Amino acid sequence: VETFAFQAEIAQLMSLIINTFYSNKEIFLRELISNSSDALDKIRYESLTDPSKLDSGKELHINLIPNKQDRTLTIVDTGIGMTKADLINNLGTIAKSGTKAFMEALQDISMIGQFGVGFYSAYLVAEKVTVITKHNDDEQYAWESSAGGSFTVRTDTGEPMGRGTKVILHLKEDQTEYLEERRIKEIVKKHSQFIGYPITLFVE
Amino acid sequence: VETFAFQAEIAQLMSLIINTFYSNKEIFLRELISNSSDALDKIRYESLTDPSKLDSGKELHINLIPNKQDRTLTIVDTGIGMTKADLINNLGTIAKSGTKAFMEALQDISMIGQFGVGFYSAYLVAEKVTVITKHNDDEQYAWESSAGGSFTVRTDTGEPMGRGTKVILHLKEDQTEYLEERRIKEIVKKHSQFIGYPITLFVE
Ligand SMILES: Cc1cc(C(=O)NC2C[C@H]3CC[C@@H](C2)N3c2ccc(C(=O)NCc3ccccc3)cn2)c(C)cc1C(N)=O
Ligand SMILES: Cc1cc(C(=O)N[C@H]2C[C@H]3CC[C@@H](C2)N3c2ccc(C(=O)NCc3ccccc3)cn2)c(C)cc1C(N)=O
Repeated sequence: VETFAFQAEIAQLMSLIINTFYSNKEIFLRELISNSSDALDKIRYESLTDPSKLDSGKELHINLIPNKQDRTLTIVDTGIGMTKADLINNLGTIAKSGTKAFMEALQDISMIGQFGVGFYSAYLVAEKVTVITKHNDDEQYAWESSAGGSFTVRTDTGEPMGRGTKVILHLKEDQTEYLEERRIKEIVKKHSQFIGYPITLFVE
Repeated sequence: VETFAFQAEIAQLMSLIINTFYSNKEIFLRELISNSSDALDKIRYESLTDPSKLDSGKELHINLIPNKQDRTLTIVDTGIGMTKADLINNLGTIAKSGTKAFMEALQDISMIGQFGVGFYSAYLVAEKVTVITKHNDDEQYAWESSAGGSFTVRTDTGEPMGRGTKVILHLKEDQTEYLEERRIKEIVKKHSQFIGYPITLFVE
């Protein structure tokens, strides 16, 4: 297990998100879904030129998996995934410029999507986030952070995913509404209704 | 015809775009298409609760119209459109915040879309941009700017368009490749292939 400090601007952003009240928290799910759709576009695109890109799974979809007993909500997709270098250095699209711009605006949280840093909105509702991912060019890895300025990265030895990403939200005790069938369905209807990939809720 | 000053940060960004060399200019079309898709999502959403929103036209689509005689490329959609207030005040999601820090990041251009000011990438290729638009709640208007720090807004008495927006790019003399069928086809393929509305490229 390797532990890393966040980029300064990312540490800054995560604290602002965690330590300030924001009403319109439900947008975290829009952001996670939007990320999944983007990752699905990227693998689909690659597969046009080279169909073997889909040897790791042909299906292109997004699954929402609430678990009341674990108090986790997990957003799963069969997108391009992330390599170890992605998990350590962050994605090219997440520049300190997008971050800095956003924080200044903050001081609606929904504008977070605009700036490439939508993932961090998960920390509106979750005390810990685990990201398990498999990119065609790399091994399966787990990235995890409870915020507080650091994250971890390890090779993942669990269940194989073929290709794609699972984002596991370990929810805060006052944010269990996001585990409810009715609530998840209304959020998807309001913010993610025209996403070009099937979104399936795994009812408990 | 009313003439308005640009927001200082928008005026600065437009100067940067016009007066700086950038290589990967084709991304202007991805940005215009993205905006059209977003405008279409918006009217489609409103129609779900109120079918009469589509009295101004039920078809939800995007047209690309090269004109080699006029040296214009026109991006048309049947999306929600913009009101006169939108044309004067700008859109709520275009704010100095996303603008100011993006310029700093510059000093690839493709990062523009992820700061909510993707429209202005049109000035990479166009010496003037005319925007004709019709929203359910307003009259038809023409917005136009050749940059230099100002824009114009007037009623458009011309061809009644139903609902939606036309973005007319009056291309620079050295940017006429964007009128060629093959070039437009290839740009849509690389960047807008999975947009969830029909994109129709007109033949000349
Ligand atoms: C979704 C969409 C968005 C756009 C877009 O970005 N529209 C804009 C509003 C209009 C038309 C083009 C440009 C940006 N516009 C403006 C309008 C006003 C201003 C402005 O600076 N106004 C003065 C101001 C001063 C001080 C503070 C704020 C504004 C700048 N750009 C466009 C052009 C089309 C679509 C579409 N296909 O539906
Ligand atoms: C498209 C997509 C994007 C994301 C996402 O935004 N991923 C990130 C990469 C990983 C996993 C979560 C978070 C942001 N991550 C990181 C990684 C590194 C860092 C970081 O700060 N690293 C140190 C650093 C120091 C100095 C300069 C640059 C980096 C921050 N966030 C995720 C989690 C999933 C998807 C998806 N469904 O495919």
